[PDB]
Amino acid sequence: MVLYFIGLGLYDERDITVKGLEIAKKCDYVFAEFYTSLMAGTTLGRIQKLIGKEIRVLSREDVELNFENIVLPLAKENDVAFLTPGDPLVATTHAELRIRAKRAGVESYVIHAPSIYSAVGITGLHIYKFGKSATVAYPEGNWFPTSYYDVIKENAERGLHTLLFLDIKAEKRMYMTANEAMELLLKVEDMKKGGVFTDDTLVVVLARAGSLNPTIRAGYVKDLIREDFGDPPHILIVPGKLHIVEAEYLVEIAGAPREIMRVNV
Amino acid sequence: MVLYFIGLGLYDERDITVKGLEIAKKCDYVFAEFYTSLMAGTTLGRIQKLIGKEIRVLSREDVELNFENIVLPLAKENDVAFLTPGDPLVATTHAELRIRAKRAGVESYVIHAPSIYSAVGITGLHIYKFGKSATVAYPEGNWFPTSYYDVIKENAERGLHTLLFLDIKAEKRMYMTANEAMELLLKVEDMKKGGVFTDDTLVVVLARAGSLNPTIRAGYVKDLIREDFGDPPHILIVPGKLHIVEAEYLVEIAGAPREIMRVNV
Ligand SMILES: Nc1ncnc2c1ncn2[C@@H]1O[C@H](CSCC[C@H](N)C(=O)O)[C@@H](O)[C@H]1O
Repeated sequence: MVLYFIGLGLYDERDITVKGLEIAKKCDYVFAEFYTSLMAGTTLGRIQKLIGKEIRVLSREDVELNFENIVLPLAKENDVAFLTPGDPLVATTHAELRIRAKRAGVESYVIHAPSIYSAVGITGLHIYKFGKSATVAYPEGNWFPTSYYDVIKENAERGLHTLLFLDIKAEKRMYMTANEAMELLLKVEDMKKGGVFTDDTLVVVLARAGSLNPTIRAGYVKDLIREDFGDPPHILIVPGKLHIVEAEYLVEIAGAPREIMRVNV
Repeated sequence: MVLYFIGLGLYDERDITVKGLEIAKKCDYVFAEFYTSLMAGTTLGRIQKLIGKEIRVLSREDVELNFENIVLPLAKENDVAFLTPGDPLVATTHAELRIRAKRAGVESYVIHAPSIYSAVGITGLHIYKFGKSATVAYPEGNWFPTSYYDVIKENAERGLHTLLFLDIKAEKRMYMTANEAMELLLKVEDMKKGGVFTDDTLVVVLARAGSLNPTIRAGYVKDLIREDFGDPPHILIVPGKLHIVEAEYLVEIAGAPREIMRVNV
């Protein structure tokens, strides 16, 4: 009679919380989705071994189209867990699943875990200064989405930082790199010419948040556009005007050039 | 000879990640601070029992003035951990402590935990739509803080959600409620006359996120201002323009007035 939405956290199988792990272990059935994002530092097998339960993976169609036929039925007579990378309900589509549960007569609870949305605190940038967030999507065919460029522009002119989630083709396990993201933004800039993203723009790259050894690098696009930030996943941030304390952390911890202390503060 | 910043999470001792617990258990010395937030579902004793180590609790003065004299000296010959509620680098000034660690020649690592900043996803409001954040601070003497009001205005004008962290006085044992926050905002409104926060404003309250049964309520200020949301900590949110799916969730899960679903596009 209970469905548990449990977050797996940022990177590997140990990023789930003690609460989530223990609840997952006592569940009769465990489902999981790996389409909103992936857990790059581990494998389904390693997660299954930690939880000590078989994990049935569900595709985007399984959930969006058949959540009430695959998950809820069992939840009606058993304790069921639904695992998701990161923190449940950060991904926009998760929320409505709780409504489906309610209508099915199923009780649901949320077990939180770290999300990249909050983990960016490790960049040294103040969390309150982050504005609207956006996702950089790979252009396809004649489709060239550019709304993320506008998000940066609007946040930046208000002195706010912009968190850019990078595209991920979940099925193919293909991650957009921060390099690809910078190349795309420079291309959008050349088209809109809004003076929003250029070779002189300061950016921050966070790779493998959650890992003990994430890559945290800050610098100008001209210098970072071809730098190796390591294995995925990558997150790109275009900060707004910096507080001196943010700048000092970027220089000391993220290898930023001293120049940011006079150009971006 | 390392220093670990480890988050304990939102509500109880089980909100720590397995990774954080594993590492904490093996450290030689374990320190912690409990003034940046409130974990309403546990106690020092339960946390100590979980990690199997004595926890040296530090005050704001101990940390801000003497972190390098109390914690770092030990980190040079031992594995040391510094615990904090939620995520150690969200809505705190602890990031600067990593610079202090560097200066002392001490390598530091960060272990994330569930944060209220991302936990707000449980309100059903799309995370990417949250704009700049702010803190509603208790007025003191003849000083009456009002910066948070201007944040709401700026975000609302862009159709963005505003997360309002509520003040805390750990040593005084004072935890600002959503009610008190609303009372304060109404007073700022009467003063600035911006039409930003009134009795007809729709707001959302999230209390004790992390618990299995947090209090999630949405409605107009006039109806919620004197409602009992339970024990602290509390967080207040002033939504921007709602998507229909957000409204649906607030109505079905947070008990908001069914009328909000009739959005005015
Ligand atoms: N479980 C919880 N429920 C509701 N609000 C919470 C909360 N935990 C923290 N807050 C809110 O955030 C304030 C502390 S700000 C420090 C936040 C912490 N680093 C984190 O990552 O969560 C509190 O005064 C309260 O307004």
